[PDB]
Amino acid sequence: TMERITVNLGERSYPISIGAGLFANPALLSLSAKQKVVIVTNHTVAPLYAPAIISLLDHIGCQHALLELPDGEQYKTLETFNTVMSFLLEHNYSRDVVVIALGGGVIGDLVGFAAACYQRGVDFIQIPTTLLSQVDSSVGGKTAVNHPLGKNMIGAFYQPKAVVIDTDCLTTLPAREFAAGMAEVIKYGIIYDSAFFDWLEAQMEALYALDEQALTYAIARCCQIKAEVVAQDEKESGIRALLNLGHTFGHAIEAHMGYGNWLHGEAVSAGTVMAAKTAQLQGLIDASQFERILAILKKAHLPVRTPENMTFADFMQHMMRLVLPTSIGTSAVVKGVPEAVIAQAIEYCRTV
Amino acid sequence: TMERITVNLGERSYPISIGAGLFANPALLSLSAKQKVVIVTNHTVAPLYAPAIISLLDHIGCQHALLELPDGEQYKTLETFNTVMSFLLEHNYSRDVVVIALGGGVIGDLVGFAAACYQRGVDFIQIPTTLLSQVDSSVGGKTAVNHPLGKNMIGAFYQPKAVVIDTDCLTTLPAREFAAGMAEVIKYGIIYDSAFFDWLEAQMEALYALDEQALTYAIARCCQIKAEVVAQDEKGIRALLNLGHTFGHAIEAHMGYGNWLHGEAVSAGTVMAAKTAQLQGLIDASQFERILAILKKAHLPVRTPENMTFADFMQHMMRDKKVLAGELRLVLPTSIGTSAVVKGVPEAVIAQAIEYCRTV
Ligand SMILES: NC(=O)c1ccc[n+]([C@@H]2O[C@H](COP(=O)([O-])OP(=O)(O)OC[C@H]3O[C@@H](n4cnc5c(N)ncnc54)[C@H](O)[C@@H]3O)[C@@H](O)[C@H]2O)c1
Ligand SMILES: NC(=O)c1ccc[n+]([C@@H]2O[C@H](COP(=O)([O-])OP(=O)(O)OC[C@H]3O[C@@H](n4cnc5c(N)ncnc54)[C@H](O)[C@@H]3O)[C@@H](O)[C@H]2O)c1
Ligand SMILES: [Cl-]
Ligand SMILES: [Cl-]
Ligand SMILES: [Cl-]
Ligand SMILES: [Cl-]
Ligand SMILES: [Cl-]
Ligand SMILES: [Cl-]
Ligand SMILES: [Cl-]
Ligand code: NA
Repeated sequence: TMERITVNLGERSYPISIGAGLFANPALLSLSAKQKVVIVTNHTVAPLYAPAIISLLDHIGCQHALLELPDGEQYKTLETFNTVMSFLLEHNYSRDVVVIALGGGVIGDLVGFAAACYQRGVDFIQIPTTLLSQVDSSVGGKTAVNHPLGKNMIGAFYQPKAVVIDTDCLTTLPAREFAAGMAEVIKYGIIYDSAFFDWLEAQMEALYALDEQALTYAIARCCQIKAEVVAQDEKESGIRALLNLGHTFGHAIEAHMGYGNWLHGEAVSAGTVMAAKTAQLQGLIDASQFERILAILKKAHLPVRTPENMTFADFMQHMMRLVLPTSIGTSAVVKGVPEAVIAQAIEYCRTV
Repeated sequence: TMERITVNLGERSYPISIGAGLFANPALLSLSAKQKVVIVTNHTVAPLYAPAIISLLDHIGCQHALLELPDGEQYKTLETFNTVMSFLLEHNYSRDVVVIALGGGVIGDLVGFAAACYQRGVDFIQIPTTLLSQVDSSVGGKTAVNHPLGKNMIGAFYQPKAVVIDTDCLTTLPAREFAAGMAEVIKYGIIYDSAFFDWLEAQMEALYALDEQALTYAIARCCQIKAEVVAQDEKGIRALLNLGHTFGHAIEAHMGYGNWLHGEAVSAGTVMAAKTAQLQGLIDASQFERILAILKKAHLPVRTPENMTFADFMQHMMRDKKVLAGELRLVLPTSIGTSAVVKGVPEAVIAQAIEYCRTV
């Protein structure tokens, strides 16, 4: 009772296992008893889910070790990366070591990049534990760390050997974090799959109730969508941009409200609404299409209104090309949208 | 006169251009006006070749910037890597920036790793200015930086868009560094190609006189050989490139930071490996002598350091590497042009080889 997606990358092809109680199936890890595994997680996730993974490794017969990094985006740095390197080196780990990234997107990116650079690359397995990481970190191979002068500017494209997603870990995930992740779930429906959007409209209640079947289906379809978006980009470099719906306006909110105030997903929600209205003002979608987009984000308990104290100037400050929906299920990168239209989109969204 | 070698790696195929006066040909860079370009070099090489390169960028119309890292292996660290990230970020460079690595192997590896990680990968052009970097770094995709607990343990496989080798730059390379480079050129002859070894014996003096034709052929041949070894390793054979490194690292570790150049330790290491091979019957006496003779002709050290005992070698080759008696593993020549990885070489044979090399 679980779905499995296979990301096509030839030699790098891997499986994404998504289901309930998966942390009990040792065969999803694909490891031999001779392999030495190192679980890298943070101080919060460790006591919660490390034990399940640790028991999974003992059944197989693997020799293991645990490394707990400090919890927080402020620690997604080169220094913490170095902590992973130092650890791997002081315990004499070879290029055959298998690294398991157990945690949210912060751990996924940092440990993934750590895995990419150690002796020029060692196998790693993702075990995302936030809704956002499960639907975004699982595909694309992006890994990174921050620099004082810039976020996610140091990194690499590195694929995992496997990705294990047990929908049960979401139960301990804080309400806001879960909602923040729905922003991304909803995004896929808007930009690429009309049928999936309609399904989301009907199953929101069930998703927020943490219905097993609904979660599994939702996460699985997001991973497929992103996998196809990325597969196309290798043929014609351009469609992967579509994944940035709402990020332009969103980034401006986060940047202005101070990082950590608004979660990224909440900022993406309001940005998506602003993008949709911009689309409507440009004639790319109609009134009722906008209303369906607005209504679903509201149903997902996400912010949809322009922040009370952000002026149009504040947005331009961080904004100065946009991803706009062209219907519910289709989108496009639109170039040359007049400031006036953007301004009116921003102002209009104070009424939603 | 110019040789061009295409390194075949599918979508990531790149050209290696080798010749005299290549720094006067802007076409070799494949750049465009207004394209952002950054030259990363060190304080020593900058005043010798940055102006030439900057001249090409100005001709083309590129907006450029220069980063001068400190000269030294001690600086090939993750923090210096961070300094390149900082430099790139303070200039607000996008993924369209082109990074030029101008210098020896230290710059090649570090800037290469920088190019690999900045915004997850930007284009970099490699302009190796030492003989060793020209014949060992131009092919292989290896980039890395050191960690206090391990040399070259943090890095990535990242291919350059192009490699430009202007043989004129060897004119300013210190005699010692040039010779260290030759230890690697000779390496290729010993382990993979008999004809090239013979050719090296015949033209060694021309090479030291910095003959343009000789330099171009020698460096082009080394790049071709490595390109084959590497492509053949994807299908093991690449490990044969470590001829002498075991004995070599023992010398480097014992003698201390930057006392002996890597190529120097490799040369004496190669002679010890060759002798060990002779005693095991893997090569004959005359073959050992041609190896000894060509390394001396290249003005390289070929003897066991006088102040270093057998026990000294063993503490590094065995004790520190957790290699117990009967477990030594060494790449040994099996003739002039072939080699193999040999294990279980008795310590008594290595012991006498080390002793015999005190007076070769
Ligand atoms: N690589 C990619 O393609 C990609 C995509 C999207 C986001 N990201 C990155 O991901 C990061 C954000 O990820 P995030 O949103 O998961 O934040 P996060 O990783 O900080 O996780 C949020 C918080 O929840 C805790 N947590 C995680 N799982 C939990 C659980 N099951 N129960 C209770 N608490 C739990 C963590 O300790 C953390 O405090 C950003 O740095 C972003 O750049 C990367
Ligand atoms: N990536 C690979 O496959 C590979 C292969 C072999 C070595 N390496 C690395 O290369 C590094 C050693 O490289 P190296 O031997 O070139 O040392 P290096 O890069 O330190 O150069 C030696 C010295 O020559 C100076 N120099 C360079 N070009 C000069 C010139 N034209 N004129 C005057 N001075 C010049 C440098 O400033 C330096 O002082 C090591 O860290 C090693 O790990 C990498
Ligand atoms: Cl432990
Ligand atoms: Cl934080
Ligand atoms: Cl508000
Ligand atoms: Cl400058
Ligand atoms: Cl000199
Ligand atoms: Cl060694
Ligand atoms: Cl003999
Ligand atoms: Na032989």
